[PDB]
Amino acid sequence: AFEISDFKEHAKKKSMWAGALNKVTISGLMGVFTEDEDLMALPIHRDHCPALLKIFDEIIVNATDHERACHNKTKKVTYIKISFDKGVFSCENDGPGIPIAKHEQASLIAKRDVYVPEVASCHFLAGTNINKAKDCIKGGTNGVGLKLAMVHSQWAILTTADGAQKYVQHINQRLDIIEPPTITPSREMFTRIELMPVYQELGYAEPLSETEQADLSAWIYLRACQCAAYVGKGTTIYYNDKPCRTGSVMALAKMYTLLSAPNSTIHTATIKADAKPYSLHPLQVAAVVSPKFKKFEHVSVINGVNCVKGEHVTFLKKTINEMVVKKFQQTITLRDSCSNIFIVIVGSIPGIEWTGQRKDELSIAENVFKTHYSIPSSFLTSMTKSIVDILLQSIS
Amino acid sequence: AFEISDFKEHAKKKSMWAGALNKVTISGLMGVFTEDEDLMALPIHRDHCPALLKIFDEIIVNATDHERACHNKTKKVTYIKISFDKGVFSCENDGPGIPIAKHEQASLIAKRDVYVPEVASCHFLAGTNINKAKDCIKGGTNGVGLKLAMVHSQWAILTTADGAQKYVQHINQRLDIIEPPTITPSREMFTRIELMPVYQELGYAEPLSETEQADLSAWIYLRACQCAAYVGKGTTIYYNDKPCRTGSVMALAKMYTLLSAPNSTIHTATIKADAKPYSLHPLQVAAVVSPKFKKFEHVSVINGVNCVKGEHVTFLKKTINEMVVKKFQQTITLRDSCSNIFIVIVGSIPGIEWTGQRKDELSIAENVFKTHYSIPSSFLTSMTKSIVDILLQSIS
Ligand SMILES: Nc1ncnc2c1ncn2[C@@H]1O[C@H](COP(=O)(O)OP(=O)(O)O)[C@@H](O)[C@H]1O
Ligand SMILES: Nc1ncnc2c1ncn2[C@@H]1O[C@H](COP(=O)(O)OP(=O)(O)O)[C@@H](O)[C@H]1O
Repeated sequence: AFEISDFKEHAKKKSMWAGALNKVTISGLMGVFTEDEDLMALPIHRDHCPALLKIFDEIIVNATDHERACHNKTKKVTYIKISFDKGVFSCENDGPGIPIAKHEQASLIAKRDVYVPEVASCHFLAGTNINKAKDCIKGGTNGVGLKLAMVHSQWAILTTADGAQKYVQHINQRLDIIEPPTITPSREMFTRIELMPVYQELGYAEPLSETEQADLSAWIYLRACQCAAYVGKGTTIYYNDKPCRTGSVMALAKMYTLLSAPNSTIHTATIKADAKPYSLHPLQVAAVVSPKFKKFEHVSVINGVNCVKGEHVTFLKKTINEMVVKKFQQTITLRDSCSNIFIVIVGSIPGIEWTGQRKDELSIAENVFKTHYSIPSSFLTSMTKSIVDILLQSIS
Repeated sequence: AFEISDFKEHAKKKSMWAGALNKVTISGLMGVFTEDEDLMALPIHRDHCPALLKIFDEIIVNATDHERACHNKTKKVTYIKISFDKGVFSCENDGPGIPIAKHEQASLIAKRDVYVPEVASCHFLAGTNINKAKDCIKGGTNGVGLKLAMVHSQWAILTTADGAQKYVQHINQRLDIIEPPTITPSREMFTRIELMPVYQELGYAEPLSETEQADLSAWIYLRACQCAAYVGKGTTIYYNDKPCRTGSVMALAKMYTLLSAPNSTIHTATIKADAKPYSLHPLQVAAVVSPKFKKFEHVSVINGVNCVKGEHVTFLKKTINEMVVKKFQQTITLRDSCSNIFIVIVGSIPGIEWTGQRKDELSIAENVFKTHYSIPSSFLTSMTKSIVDILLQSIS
């Protein structure tokens, strides 16, 4: 009755690692769909497997982490190329590869030669963020993300090149089969992850049905677009070799409001702080205010992660509400004030935590914002004007 | 740069296991405070450490799981006794103890004698729920909760008795020191966990400040009260030897609305399903509708867990909204409809998953509810009456 699991078997069975391991209703699930030349972010009203979307997310975030790590180095990440076709998922970045070197600790443990990329891909609780600096703005921390991808893959190929050498390793059958790597001379420099998920075990058809394929493609496309607003100005994001043309919070904002409120006004702000480390990390905001928005809604990309809850949002909500209360009273709750707002927040916040491995919710003291950050008054004033206009109509 | 962690060190560093490992703002944090003979559930507007509250929760849920496991057995759980004093936390339940027996697998691994309760308390990814039945309604699943308690304890004592024997083991210094157990003859039968958290490392004063102590006590008290509404009718919950007098969703409802809306009307429902396993697990609901409630709010206790998000809520929201739309239109969005509702939902739901180890959000297909459950019409009608009254006032 009292059983002992290993990581591998536990990760295949337990929702704690990446969420539900079958299809469920995911609140606010969205994808990108192409209408003509327009990108449109649209709700996907079908159940999907959270753990499946997470494995994609884990590799995408590994790539955006490498971009942040290299942005102030000589050798940079210039591209992240994400592909999805015939059920196969791939993510490729340039910049320095994963070190092609024996890992001593790992080699002693396994009583054989294990190289760093094998530890990166097959060893649980392992990576370069195990001792994360209080100021680190990478999403990486747990040393788990890539191994979960592997464990939810029927086959996987890791390829990395360090400018001197190339390293190819096959990991198959949910991490049960770790093939010895193939190492050859090379002057290329990149890292590619390629895999086929265990769709059947995760509640999908094999191969994917038409709707499953279209939903997943739309979802991944939108994550790529979110990634492209986050990443530094020297990096291009591709989805199936097409550049993602959403390098700004404005572009995201329009894409999410194209159907609901086209030809609308976009309030913008860069939210800054005076003290390091916060002062290194401005937050870009775009917001739309429309009477045909039903409730408050936000899209957050923080430290490369598409989280759905955090005090960063609350900070904007309350600040806006305070002003909207005043200006309304003069002219004539936190929900009344904000139910017509759709807002996009993109940037880095150092020293945050999370509520789980999935990073759906960031964890922080509200007072970080009160103490350190100010929202430009022009943005507050603009938003208050538009909100109050709408409040004066319904009354009238 | 590429480090390998063990569970122990990882759990002390990483928010994925139990949430933030320092004080942060916790949305909707509440405690129970005594005003005269009245219990009052009140907001705690100070930052607290989520991981700290979780370790309490993990042991409390282990006890409520044992109550569910034994409720249809001959030897039952008749009490759960929760204590908090001088910083020391304890939880004691009767009913069958944890087996006082050598664990063979664990003994081979450690190359010595390890008994089951040591595996229960010190071995990660281990327990009786590793292979959880599709119909299991226990919160337990990960085989991690008790080990996290231990890892966040400067000292801990596990005591269990199986009617023939008693077993006492000390686990100290964040699970670094596992003392050999003391086994003696006994005819008692129970399990007690007693521990002192590492408050300093989690961002509290040592000892606790006045406000820290009062906040934590209020929080634990309220979790005990939540536990008492959940547990079977043969079980009494105690907090510091005082019975928690909240054995019904009505009592919870009043306790949460005593300050905001005393002497108010409580709409009640038992939500049932025709098909097993759902039909075994009725959901008890109490709701209050008041104009001086600012937004929609719920309190959920599901499978013994105080989760803050799930489709169970959404099911009630939408069903209520549909009716409120109709009845309003006749007389003359999902937010308008529901912003005056405060609702309590308590019961078991089989075969759910979660978004993380913390179990803040349950994961399920919305269609489970549409397919299997019906909300009694009298309750829907009552709620619609009260909601529409309030909608006709603001207009007027
Ligand atoms: N695309 C990549 N480029 C460079 N290094 C990578 C890449 N993907 C993964 N890594 C390395 O592999 C380690 C293990 O990855 P993962 O298990 O996802 O852990 P983490 O929590 O650090 O993201 C990372 O910490 C990083 O050092
Ligand atoms: N109070 C208790 N009474 C009986 N058994 C218990 C109790 N607390 C813990 N256990 C046992 O110890 C195991 C390990 O506990 P834990 O690590 O919390 O795992 P789980 O995820 O199963 O709750 C449980 O699965 C259960 O079998």
